[PDB]
Amino acid sequence: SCSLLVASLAGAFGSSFLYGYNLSVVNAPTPYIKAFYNESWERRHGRPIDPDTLTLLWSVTVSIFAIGGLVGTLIVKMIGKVLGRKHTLLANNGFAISAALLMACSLQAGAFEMLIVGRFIMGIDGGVALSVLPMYLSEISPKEIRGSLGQVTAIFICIGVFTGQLLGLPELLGKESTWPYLFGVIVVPAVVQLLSLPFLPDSPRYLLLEKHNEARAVKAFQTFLGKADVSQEVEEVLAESRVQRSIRLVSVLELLRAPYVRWQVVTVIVTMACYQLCGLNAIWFYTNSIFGKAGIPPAKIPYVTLSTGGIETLAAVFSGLVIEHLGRRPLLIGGFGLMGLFFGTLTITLTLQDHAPWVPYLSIVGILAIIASFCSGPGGIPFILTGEFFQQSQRPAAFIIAGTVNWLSNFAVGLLFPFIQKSLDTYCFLVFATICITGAIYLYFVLPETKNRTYAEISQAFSKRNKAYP
Repeated sequence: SCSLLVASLAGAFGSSFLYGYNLSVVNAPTPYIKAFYNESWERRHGRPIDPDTLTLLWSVTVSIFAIGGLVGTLIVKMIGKVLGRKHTLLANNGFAISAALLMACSLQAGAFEMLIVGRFIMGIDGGVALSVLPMYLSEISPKEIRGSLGQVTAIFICIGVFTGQLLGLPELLGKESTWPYLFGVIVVPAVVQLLSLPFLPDSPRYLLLEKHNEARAVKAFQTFLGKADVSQEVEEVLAESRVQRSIRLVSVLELLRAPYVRWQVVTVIVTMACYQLCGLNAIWFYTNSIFGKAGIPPAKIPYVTLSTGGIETLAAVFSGLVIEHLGRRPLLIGGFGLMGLFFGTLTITLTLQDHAPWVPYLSIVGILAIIASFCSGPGGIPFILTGEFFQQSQRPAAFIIAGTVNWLSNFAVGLLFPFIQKSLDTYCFLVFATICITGAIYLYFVLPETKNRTYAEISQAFSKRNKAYP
């Protein structure tokens, strides 16, 4: 199906690419903006910026993109009752172009507030992007390609971190006189998506249930599937809709107060909190800050930075092989278990850092070992667990609690990491060592095996500890 390849590639290039891109495009123009932050504050109410609030303003610039994602996730529930899937992504790109023009024109306008507002509005684009695209590919693709398409959304996030770090080199787009043109190229994925996507048909499942366009649904289904015999595919959608409309939707507040699923909710929350508080996002936001403090002499940091994002892209195509052939529960304790170990081997490298010239180069290897552990393990399991503990009437009320901690914790790593770098000095990764160790320890005792098990056995394992037998 040639029409499916263009829809999947251009759909991820405009929205899922830009989430990965804006995770890593912030690290490389870091010494330029904090020089521009001081200049704009000096060409204003005039005192030099004290060193505490320069990093506080910079941490706000880094971490307010997470608040935009938190704001953006709540918006999709409002759009979902008024707009489609293709039309949402097209309308979502209004945030992408508007925020890209705000950050790229921050230096030309001479005001640094547009950079903070620009980061927040791009976060709204990213939060909507990660809440529509996993729903978008599932409806337009057959049931036997759904599992592999979870990789594809994750794959283009990896390339965005690669591209954002690749564009941050001094050779291409990362100079002092050039740095506003780093956020200005966010327009190009938005423009490319804005042309190809509206030509493609809408999501067939949305227009079937809500728009009542069975005649249009057949034409829409045949484009993505490439087959004439579609009658079995349509009748399955109405077969799912009669069950979906019959069940009573569980509200968000009822799920927290329900004693039957008490231990499943905290299992989702702690895993999702440790998914961000493990500190992988702290690597992307401040990679040159870590390598600058890890004994590495300068003028090669932008290329060592390029290695951190490079391994994740190659490890993401190995991730599905790891998911398929080993299990689900050994990966989660194994994932944060290797993180806490290699955070310790990270900590021992910057602690001495001066006993031999090859000691700082081990701190490189200690970081790709952390990144390879993420992609193989916790990279896509918290998203796939949350839809497995909970039933169909509880899944949209479960992803929202998984959604909000996924951005509040992400905002916590973004703001607090520069401050714990200043106090702990080398030992700043020992805090992140404790989170993954506590994450692996907690999931050792609470999490049961979730591969090839029905919902009844998953609930049965929690019923031993929940004590609220149905």
